[PDB]
Amino acid sequence: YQRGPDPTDAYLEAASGPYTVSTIRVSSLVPGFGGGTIHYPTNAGGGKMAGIVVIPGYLSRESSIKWWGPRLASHGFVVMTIDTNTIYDQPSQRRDQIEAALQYLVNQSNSSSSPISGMVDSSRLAAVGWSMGGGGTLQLAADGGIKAAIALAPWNSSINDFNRIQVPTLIFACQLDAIAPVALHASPFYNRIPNTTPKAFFEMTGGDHWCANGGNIYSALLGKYGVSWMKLHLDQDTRYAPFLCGPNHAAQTLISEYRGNCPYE
Repeated sequence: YQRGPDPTDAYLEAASGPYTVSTIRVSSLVPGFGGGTIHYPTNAGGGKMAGIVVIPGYLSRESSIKWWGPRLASHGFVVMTIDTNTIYDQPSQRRDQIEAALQYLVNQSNSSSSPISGMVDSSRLAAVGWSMGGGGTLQLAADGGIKAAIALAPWNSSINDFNRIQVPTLIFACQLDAIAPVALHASPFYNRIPNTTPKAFFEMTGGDHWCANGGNIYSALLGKYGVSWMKLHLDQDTRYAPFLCGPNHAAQTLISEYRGNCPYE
């Protein structure tokens, strides 16, 4: 499943990966979620790719998390950024909508008329979620069915099944978050995940609840670590492991705490 150039730090911190990214609008009338945008690379080599859904949020729309669409897709993934049914939906409703959106992506790849016809490997699916959508992502990770999870400043009930998660999970915490305080959300969620499950915790210095959404002072690190996580766990691409395992991450101004269980085998 490996594709593309041998990575470097500068290549991973740049605003775009090497592939040209096209988009299609998904109507708000689609069943099971609120619509969105499919992002896909046009020149990624002929092989099938993993499929990723990106979900909000805190009382917010697709636009809040859209930055993750091109950032991931330009490195060789089919990535759909979505709206939910309403901005008020709770984390378990968001979980269900991630599953419906992943199935929609599979269905479009299996069609004869979609621009993404043939492109998605339905056995390699993943989710990225902000805030209440991060809680929904962790709930889906606990149930299985995705191969990787990234949570951006997650919010969830302290009553959960996160101690069951077998899915490789990266958590971005926002140091100063007051909506989902790290001490009540991101930190205990990370600590509950089994020590046998590949995981990582990156806390962003000074960040408010929006800090992991990209398009901001943290972009270079969010994109480097997030792309490396998806490459390593969805493509089994060990060339991306040195970006996650080895560096003194907390020596950087923008990282206020790091935790992990490297190496990942």
